[PDB]
Parts: sequence; C-alpha cells; structure tokens
Amino acid sequence: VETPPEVVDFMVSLAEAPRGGRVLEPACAHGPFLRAFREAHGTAYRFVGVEIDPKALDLPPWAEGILADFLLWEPGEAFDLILGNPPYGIVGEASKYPIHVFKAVKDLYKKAFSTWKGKYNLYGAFLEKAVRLLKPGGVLVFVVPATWLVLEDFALLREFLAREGKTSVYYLGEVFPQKKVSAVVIRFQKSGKGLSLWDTQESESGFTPILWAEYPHWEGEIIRFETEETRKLEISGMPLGDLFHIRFAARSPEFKKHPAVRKEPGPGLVPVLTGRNLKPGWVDYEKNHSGLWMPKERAKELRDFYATPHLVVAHTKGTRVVAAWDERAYPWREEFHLLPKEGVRLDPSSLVQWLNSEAMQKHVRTLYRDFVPHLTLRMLERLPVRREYGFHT
DNA sequence: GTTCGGTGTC
DNA sequence: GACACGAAC
Ligand SMILES: NCCSC[C@H]1O[C@@H](n2cnc3c(N)ncnc32)[C@H](O)[C@@H]1O
Repeated sequence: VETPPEVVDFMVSLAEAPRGGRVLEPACAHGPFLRAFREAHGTAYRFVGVEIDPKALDLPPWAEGILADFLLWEPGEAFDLILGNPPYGIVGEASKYPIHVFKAVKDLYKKAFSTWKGKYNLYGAFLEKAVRLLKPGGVLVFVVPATWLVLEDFALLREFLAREGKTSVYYLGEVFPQKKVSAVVIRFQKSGKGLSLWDTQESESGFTPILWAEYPHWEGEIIRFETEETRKLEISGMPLGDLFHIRFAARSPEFKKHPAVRKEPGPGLVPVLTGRNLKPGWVDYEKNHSGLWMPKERAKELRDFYATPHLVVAHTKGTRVVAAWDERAYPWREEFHLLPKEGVRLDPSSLVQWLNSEAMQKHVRTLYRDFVPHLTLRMLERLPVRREYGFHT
C-alpha cells in the first residue's frame, strides 16, 4: 500500500547507514524505500527486502528479495538501517478486524513480541521486530499511525523503545490520500536514550521538521504536544480522575442478550442511549440510535451506576470534551460515566459548563491533535478542574 | 470490566 | 467533511 513520494523522501533524509551497511525494507513489495535510499545515498550498501506475498515482491536485481513473514523471519545477521511503511491493522475475526491469520499464527506473534498487549496491531509488532533486528547503534525509520503515542495497547511498546535506545517522533497527520489515519515518522536509534518530539511543515520541496519538545529521560510515558499554556492549565486544578471514578458503558452484546431489552419501542420502555444521544450540556432522551429499548429501572442490572444521575463524557466525537449531566439516569450503550469519589463536592451545571468550554477544547486539541478519533480515558482523567467546579474534602 | 479502528457510513 | 460496536483480552 503506497507511501507518498514526499513522505518517502522525508524518511530517506532521516536515514543513515555506514558504507557497506546492511539496509532492510520490511513488507517491501517493489521496494520503494530501497530505491529511494539508493538514489539518494548511493550504491555501496547491502540492500534487502522482505515480503510475504510472491505476487508483490518485485525488487531490482541489486537488492536481495526474501519471501517470508517478516514477523517470524530469522536472518543470519542484524541490520544497520531498517526503513519503510509497515502494514497496519488488528489481527482478529474478519467480521470485525482486517488481518486474518490462523489462531496458531497469532499465537506465534504473541510468543515473539514482548510488547504485544490487548488487541495490539501489526504496526506495533513490525516496530518491535525491527528494533530486535538492529545492530547496536543501528537506525530504524518507519511511518506508522500516531495512535501508539497515546493508547494503552502501546504502553509496552513505548516502554520498550524508551529502554532500547533514542527516539524521534515527527508528526505528519493525515498524509495518506486514500487512508483514514493520522501518521507519524519514528526515527529510532539503538543507542543512547530519550525522546524528541517534532512537528513538520510541508512545502513544494518536501517536509521540514520543527523541533517541538525534548524529553531526555522519557521512560515510555504518553507522548503529547505540550505548551506553556497546557502546563499552566494542568497545574491550575485537580485532575478530573482524582475527583471521579471513571467507568465505561455496558457494551452492545450485554444489552442484546439481556431479557429486559427489546428491539421495538413500547409502554414503559426507553432507548438505550449511544454517543449520538450525548450533546454538549444535554441528553436527547427520545431518539433511538441503538435499536434497543428497555425499562429505565432495569438499567442497574447491567451497571449499578445507571440507577444514579451522573456525569457522562463523550468517547467518539474526536479530540473534544463533550459532557452532560444525565439527570434521568438512563441506560447507556456508550460513553464514560463519572461517579464522584467519597468526599467530593460538585457543582454539576458549572462543571459541565467548564468541560464543554472553548478553553477545554483548545487544551485537548493542542495536546493530542488528531492521533485518535476519541477522547480516551488517559486524556479524560488528566483534565484540570478548579475549585469553582469541584472540591475534594 | 473496557479497548480500538490503512475506521464506517452518511 | 460530519459524526460517529463488538471481538479482543
Ligand atoms: N510497504 C507497503 C505497506 S505494507 C503492504 C505490503 O506488506 C506486505 N506484508 C503484509 N504483512 C507482511 C508480513 N508479515 N511480512 C512481510 N510482508 C508483509 C504485503 O504483502 C504488502 O505488499
């Protein structure tokens, strides 16, 4: 799947290898990265491409092509430079996930990768594999989704990279015309330590990196675009997660099998609410977006907290904070559900106002840009709340 | 329990 | 661009 030439050129500009060095393109198909590196830096390297699909492998005679699953491949010797664009996707059942392998193959991947966590992703596994294949002081330059900067599934991967060498992350954003993904380039070197975060600007002449921040003692913490303002706001109030237990809605299959739940409206039945029912500062209790209906009073059988009016915050409205007080205490199939901790005093209307405020939207957009199409728990629990809105006694 | 999206669908 | 679900663990 194609990489824009300006992305390739940018990545090649970050790449290096010594004379006679071993240069690898994993998932290479026709080897556009090998070709670009050779054109830019010359011929005195050992070029290798690894590709699983015989129909796809189409390298020039000056490169060695290997037909293999890169994730399970064991070469005789490590590499000086590894570059390219790995495949992206979750391994799982075809009805829901795009990568389809025998369970036994998924088992080999889990055995192979110390960073594998949750559903994980091929791109995480490619990154780990590549790092393991680098000689000491070797370099990797990959373009991958930005999701690993922030997501829990990638916590082990971030800790692994922090531990194994030094990391530079260059934000590109949505640079693939046909693909819905916000991208970064990672340049990793198997020596030293620390993280450098870079923005980019694109011009006619390609991408130009702009240094944003440096974290010389990075240990795999979530990566964010921090500013003087984000810092200033964070120290102005209690993290939201110190004021509230944060829970998630019961999931669709739990409602679908529950004997109280119906697929048609009826006397005494209310809609099972989704994200579409959640608006800034109010809840649309009437419209049904889930296809599911149930008695309001039986909602507590799915989660005890559905019995109690409480704060609800959106998960799938992009990088935004959208909140409302569920005054009626309805069943929800989506969103975060925040229950105040013992001793917490709240002004719900004011807090909802603050969460929905322009200041709050700019805060989260600065920090997290468009890495993921969600406000995640790790973002939400860090939102700052001053004494006007909430107070822990 | 709750996570994630070479997103899904308008 | 608007505006957002179940297999996975
Ligand atoms: N480098 C372009 C994006 S990734 C798409 C390419 O990766 C190949 N590919 C996918 N999974 C692979 C794997 N595990 N090992 C080697 N090649 C793989 C595909 O056949 C395809 O040519």
